Amino acid sequence: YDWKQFEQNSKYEQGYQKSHPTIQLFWKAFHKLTLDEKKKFLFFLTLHIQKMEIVFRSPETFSPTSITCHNILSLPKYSTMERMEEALQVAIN
Amino acid sequence: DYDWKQFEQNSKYEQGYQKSHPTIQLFWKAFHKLTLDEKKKFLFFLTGRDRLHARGIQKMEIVFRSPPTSITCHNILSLPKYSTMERMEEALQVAINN
Repeated sequence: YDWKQFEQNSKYEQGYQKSHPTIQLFWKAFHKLTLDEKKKFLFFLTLHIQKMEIVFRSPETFSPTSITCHNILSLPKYSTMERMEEALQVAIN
Repeated sequence: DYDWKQFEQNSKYEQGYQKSHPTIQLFWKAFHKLTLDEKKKFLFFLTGRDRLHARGIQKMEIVFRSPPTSITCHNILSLPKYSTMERMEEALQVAINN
C-alpha cells in the first residue's frame, strides 16, 4: 500500500510538468484523502495500487472546470482485417 | 441485450483519427465480430472495470488516438489548472462523490 510509489509512477503529457503548481496541489490534496476516499477516487478513475499509472493532461490540449477521466485506445494504423483481428485476440490476454 | 451500437457512437477520435478513417472501420467490423465474452474481456483490458452489465457498456466511452505496433490503452486524468488548495480538495470530493 505505498502511495509514494503510486505518485512516482505518474506520467505527464501536454500542459503539465511534475513541478507544475497545480500538480503539486493535486498530490497534497490526494495524500490528505483517507484510505477509503483514495479507493473511491481510484474507482472513479478506473486493489492491493502500486503498479497503476495515471497520466495527467491539461484540459485545453484535447479536443474544463471539473476533473474527468478518459480511457484512451492507442490503435496502430492497421491496414488488414486479419492483422486487426489478430491484434484484438492478443489484447484479449 | 447489449447496446454495442450506442457504445460505438459514444466514441471520440483524437490525434490523427476520425470516424471515417479506414482503420477505424476495420476496428469496429472486427469488434462487432467477437463474442460477448470477448467483447467484455476486451473491455476489461481497456479499463479494468468489472461493471460490464448492459447499462454499463451503454454509457461507456472510448477515445481513439494513433501511436509501437501493439494495441495499448491508458487512463488519462484531465485536470483543470486549479489555483488553490481549497479548490483542489473540493474538486476531488466532487469527483469521488458521483
